[PDB]
Amino acid sequence: WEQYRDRVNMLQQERIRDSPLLQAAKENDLRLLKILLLNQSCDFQQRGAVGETALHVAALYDNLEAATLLMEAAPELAKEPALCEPFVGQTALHIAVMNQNLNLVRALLARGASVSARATGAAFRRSPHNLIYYGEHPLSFAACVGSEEIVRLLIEHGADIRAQDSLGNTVLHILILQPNKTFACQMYNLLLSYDEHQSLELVPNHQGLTPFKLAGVEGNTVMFQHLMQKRKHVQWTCGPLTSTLYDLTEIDSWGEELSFLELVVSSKKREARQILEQTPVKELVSFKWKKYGRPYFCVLASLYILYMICFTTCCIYRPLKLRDDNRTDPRDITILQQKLLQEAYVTHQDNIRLVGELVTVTGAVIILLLEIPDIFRVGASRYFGQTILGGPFHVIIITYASLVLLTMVMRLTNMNGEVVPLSFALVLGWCSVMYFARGFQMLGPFTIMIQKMIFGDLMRFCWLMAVVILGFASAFHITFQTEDPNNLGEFSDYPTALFSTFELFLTIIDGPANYSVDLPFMYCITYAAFAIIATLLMLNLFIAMMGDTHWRVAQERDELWRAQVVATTVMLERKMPRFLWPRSGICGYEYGLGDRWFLRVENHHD
Amino acid sequence: WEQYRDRVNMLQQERIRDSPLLQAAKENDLRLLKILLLNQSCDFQQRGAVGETALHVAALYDNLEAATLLMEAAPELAKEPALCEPFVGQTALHIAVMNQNLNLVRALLARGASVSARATGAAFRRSPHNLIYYGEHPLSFAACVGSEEIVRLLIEHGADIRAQDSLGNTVLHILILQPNKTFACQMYNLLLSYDEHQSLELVPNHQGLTPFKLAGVEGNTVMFQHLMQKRKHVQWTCGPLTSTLYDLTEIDSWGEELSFLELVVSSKKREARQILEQTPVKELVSFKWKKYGRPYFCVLASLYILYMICFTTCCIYRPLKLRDDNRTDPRDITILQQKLLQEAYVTHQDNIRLVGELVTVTGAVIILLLEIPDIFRVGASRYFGQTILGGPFHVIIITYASLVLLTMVMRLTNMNGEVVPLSFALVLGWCSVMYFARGFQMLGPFTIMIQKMIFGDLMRFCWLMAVVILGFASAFHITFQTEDPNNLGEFSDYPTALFSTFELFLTIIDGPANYSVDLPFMYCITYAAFAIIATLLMLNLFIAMMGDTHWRVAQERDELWRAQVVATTVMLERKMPRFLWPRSGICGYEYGLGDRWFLRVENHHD
Repeated sequence: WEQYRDRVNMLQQERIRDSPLLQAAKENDLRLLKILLLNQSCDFQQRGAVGETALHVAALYDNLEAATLLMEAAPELAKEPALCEPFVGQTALHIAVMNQNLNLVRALLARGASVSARATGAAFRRSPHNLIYYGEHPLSFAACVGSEEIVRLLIEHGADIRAQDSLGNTVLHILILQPNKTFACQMYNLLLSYDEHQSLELVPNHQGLTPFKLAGVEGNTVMFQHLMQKRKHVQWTCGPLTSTLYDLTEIDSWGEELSFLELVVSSKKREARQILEQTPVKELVSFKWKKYGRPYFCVLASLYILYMICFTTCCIYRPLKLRDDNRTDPRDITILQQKLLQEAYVTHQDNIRLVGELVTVTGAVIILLLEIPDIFRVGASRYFGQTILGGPFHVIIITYASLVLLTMVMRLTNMNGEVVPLSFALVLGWCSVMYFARGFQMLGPFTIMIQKMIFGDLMRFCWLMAVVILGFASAFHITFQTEDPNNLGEFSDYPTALFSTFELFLTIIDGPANYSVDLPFMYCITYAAFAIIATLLMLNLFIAMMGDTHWRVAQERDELWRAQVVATTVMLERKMPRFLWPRSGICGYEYGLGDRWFLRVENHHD
Repeated sequence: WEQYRDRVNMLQQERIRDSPLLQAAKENDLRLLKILLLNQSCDFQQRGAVGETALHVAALYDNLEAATLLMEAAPELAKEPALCEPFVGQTALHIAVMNQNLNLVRALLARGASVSARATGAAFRRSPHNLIYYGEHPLSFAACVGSEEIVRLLIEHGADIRAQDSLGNTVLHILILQPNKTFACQMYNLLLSYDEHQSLELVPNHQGLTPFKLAGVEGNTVMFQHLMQKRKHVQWTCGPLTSTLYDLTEIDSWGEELSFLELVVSSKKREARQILEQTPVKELVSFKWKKYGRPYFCVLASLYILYMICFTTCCIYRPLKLRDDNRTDPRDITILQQKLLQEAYVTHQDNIRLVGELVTVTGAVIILLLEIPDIFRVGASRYFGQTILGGPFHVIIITYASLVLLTMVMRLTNMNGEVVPLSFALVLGWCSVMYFARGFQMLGPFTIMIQKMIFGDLMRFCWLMAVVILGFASAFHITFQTEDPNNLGEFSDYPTALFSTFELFLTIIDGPANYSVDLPFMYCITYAAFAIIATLLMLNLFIAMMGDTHWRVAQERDELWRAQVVATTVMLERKMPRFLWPRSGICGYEYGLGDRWFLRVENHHD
């Protein structure tokens, strides 16, 4: 990890400090260099802790004249890379390119340094431990460091551009995998200017992503619009408004299994949703949502509401009979019990319940047929953790389907206790109707606001709350176990004391007071303390901290609902059949444009 | 719609691409133009998909020399417009004017192009599908695009300014129907500078609106104050304060049926209320509200409060008698029932109730006589949807009058059940007293703030709330239908379970707890879940989201109450008689100013 890298760095600094030739290369001592290179017994192949040569130290500290004296002493040090674990293929050319001095790169290419040297060390891998990802080839280093003359010299001296490093990235991918600066689009245009004699824009990496798809995934927009200038054609500019034509070949992705918009909306990066407001993409998903997405989403919302009404109606008319066993017991109220399966289906109302229960089971199966495959098609942590694709609603729909299948199992085999899976399933499936609230502007941001407070402030409230419930429940059970439970039974034993002080933490039930008896005085004292520190502060500070959170994350939920309606549109196609979803855009084969689909917009500027 | 316009645009691009003369006119190929126009067999009358000539393509891509070679080949193409549906009357002069090149307009007016060419196509209509509304005549195009030399050349070569297009708009209306730029007032002054030989400022469009009234409706203020510089006269400027005199002929609109201020306050545009703060209008409506509006509004508020007190007093002393039928039933409490009409009016207190009920019916009739006509005079969606004119208060006053007329019907005919219209009417008519709260500064913005939360955050809360009521009501009825209903009857059957968990969603009633019996444990578990996710988050997140909404829309309600007091002042005149409302302003006939009414203000500058 980082301590190993620190140990490697102090070891290589110690190895440069110990060796006099490496010390003279580091400190640019010219007279000591003439003494050392004049002596023929000096080892020209001295290596550091990482196997670095003297040119690596001479280029690391940007010593031009020490490096040129080293090539005069030993040209064959130019071919030699490093040989240890954090720097497996690092040459002096990588360091000379990365330090941005042109004359040293001219010095190494004058003596024939390797231009296709794949620096496959662990320091150059795309890792969170490494600060930057500059690729492995010196062409990728020169493209990422932002020197046009160095990359022009490298292409003039070789540097085959179609070179894939570890993770399969070419130089356009690694230029996209950068913090956005001024010269990144200029370097992209310069590297595609040298593409002239399957192009550079169509080769994928090891994830199967084109540079257009990688720019869609990683969330950069200034590279995305620079890419889309080259894929657009301005039709006319009559007056203030102009009509222009965008190509949706690499945006819609009709024929491919993995599409561009699905890679955008199912991304861990926050900025990828900012691609959904870009100048082809916003009106493409707006057309796809207003004509096709919202009516089909309303149809499936109405069908899910009717199915939930059917399951509720089958729940309420449950087969119950009189209790054959006698009670003969105070504190025991049970007058009805579950029917066995033999007399559960004997009447016409029981037959209506049977066909409704078969409808409920058929609905559970058709839930499980179209939702179990994309547990496995996309990642399961990606499927459940994303609030854009509807993760928590997916896991409670899966839980509801499993619970009603367990209800089927406990109905087919005579097992008492159908109350508890019907209770969990009938809470969860009805609370899963809020998944269909994302298709409406008034209901969507409120629903993801409720999700952001379930996964946010309510967890940190309920931890300290449950601390307060445990302490005051225990104190209330101490103060009331010397007491008659028939006069005040809120704290009769410890589970109902826990549940009771959880009940009056929120002030749902009243304070326990009986004025016909004499309560203990320290019930009054620790209940006054419970009134002060628990239901006066915490129940009001929860409202305050929600009000403080709401204005901060209101812009985030307002920009995330418009990202999750795109995920709803992307989900709705490829699952509904293709005859219900015609291909979006204008077909260019009818107008002789060469089998491409286009989208046309008017924009009114000035 | 937009797909038809896209199909038309790709069709005309295909037609320009296929035809070689149109292709050479588009790409300015001069040598191919000399080849084509040198050949006499080439069709000079070639038309595109929209019937566009070669001059339309030559002016669309701003090709001057291609256009002049086309007039050298064919002058008669200058007279020819288009002939299809989206461009019915578009000539090359409209495109040449809209592209803002003067020499091409000089070229077409050198060969005698039609200056009064009415471009009556669907692309030039004022529609939400079209991005801009530049009118139909080339004079309107030159006025809206902002070229003084082009509109001067058009007036020098004809261009009768009193020309009305579809919707009846002249060039001043279409200049007003613009986003506000710098040169709009300059173009207005230039076009009224050419009005010298019923003027341009007095001609109406097809809605009956003058350009002053259209500027009042559409919400532009920089055009409005530029209009009011020409209708004002500065009396004196002694010292820092100056006294000036504004003319209220076109502002007050005494003689006309539709007035200016009513068109301002009953407008769909948001910016029209910003005309109510302008330098004649604010002090005009302030004088009209402070001297006449507020005392008459307080008189009608006191009369409505006394009428509501009379209806309440007639409600409370309702004729009730002892029940002739015996109860003989547990769970049935009814000891009084409605009297029949024969013994309802027999005593002196019944006679006082009879004259009070006649006062109530007379009040309902005089509500319906002055409120049913302006359901139809203005639009009904305009009357009910506007929060400025008092829409929801109008619909609940109409509902209260209909319900008390239904009470009169169900009293005159012996029909049991006067409870249902008296309950709805006595809620609604008392809640309609807040319509008179708009006349006070302390109560007005609060009243429209309550309206903004009725139509705002409470709908989106109550949808997901009713989802929670349905799910937890159904789960509570599962957990308590195996139970004795005499021990805990909140969830005895499904309607009272729905009403009960709606009652303790809000924590009005206590939690159902009986410590002398053993409640089910899954009642405790799903009630702990109902305590966590429904009355701890939602009832606190609702206060949080009102606190987030309030500071955002506080400026909007503060600027909208001062717009709705103007609508109250406009409503109060024309309904109260003319002897109670003298004409506002200073009469110029007494001082010999020529039968106009004026308003005088001092303003203190520097």
